[PDB]
Amino acid sequence: QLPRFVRVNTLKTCSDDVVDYFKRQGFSYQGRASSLDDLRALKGKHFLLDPLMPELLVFPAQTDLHEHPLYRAGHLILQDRASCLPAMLLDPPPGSHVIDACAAPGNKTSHLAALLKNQGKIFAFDLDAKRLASMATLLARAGVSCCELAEEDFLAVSPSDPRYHEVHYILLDPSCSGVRLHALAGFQQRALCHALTFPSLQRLVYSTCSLCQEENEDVVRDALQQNPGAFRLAPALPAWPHRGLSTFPGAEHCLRASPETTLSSGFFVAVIERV
Ligand SMILES: C[S@@+](CC[C@H](N)C(=O)[O-])C[C@H]1O[C@@H](n2cnc3c(N)ncnc32)[C@H](O)[C@@H]1O
Repeated sequence: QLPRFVRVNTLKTCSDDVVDYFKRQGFSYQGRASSLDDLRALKGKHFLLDPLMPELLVFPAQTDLHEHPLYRAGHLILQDRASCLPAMLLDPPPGSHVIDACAAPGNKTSHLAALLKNQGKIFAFDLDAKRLASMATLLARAGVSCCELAEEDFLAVSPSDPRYHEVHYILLDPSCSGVRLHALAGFQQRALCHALTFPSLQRLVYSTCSLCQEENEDVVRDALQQNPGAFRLAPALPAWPHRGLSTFPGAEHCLRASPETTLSSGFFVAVIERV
């Protein structure tokens, strides 16, 4: 199956320290991968850094770290390779205000917090109590202190609420396919259009783990047609070769992902910026 991807949580440690710990357990550090073939070749107790994703270590498919001392300590966060894209691309600076619109169980929220260096605010929302409970555990384990978490419908969050007036960055990572399809795409469109109405918004990242154009390029296309000229697609990570389907002008600025092409979950990401 796929290699195991583990994000070094910079809130609590650094890559040098994690590497040294694993070395002392008899793992052999291979540096940074030159290519995906390097990751595909991973075996035994070799490990390396992802060829593109900062702070992302990669281990052979048959290694479990859920019980590792560094997992307990919140030094490692087990996060699919493509799941690391949205916060990295959003790139909010320390001190900024961010909304994580569909946040639980908090993997991307924890990544945002690391990028913020726990400075600023992440207003996170979700409706699922069980996933919210998992999120509380993850956030605390990872040492996140900048998140205000609410059990709320994102569509009920008012863009004119004074609490969100300095929000410049939004991460929108809504539920997606699995043939529940038209309803899912409906929520995705509603949520994206809603997010784009936030008064001070500068950059938004939209992501799914779907392969379906209806949930991906079509949603972005339709949202951009809401207020033509207000927002544009930004040209995301050129070194990532799997792009959005060429279904509208600029769509190739989005990213796609799959086990076979990118050693990750099926995934889609669009970087949307204010004009
Ligand atoms: C793909 S998961 C998000 C994963 C999360 N971003 C992470 O990185 O771990 C989608 C989430 O959307 C939540 N959700 C569904 N409808 C919502 C709504 N109306 N408002 C806020 N969250 C919602 C679901 O409960 C689910 O937790």
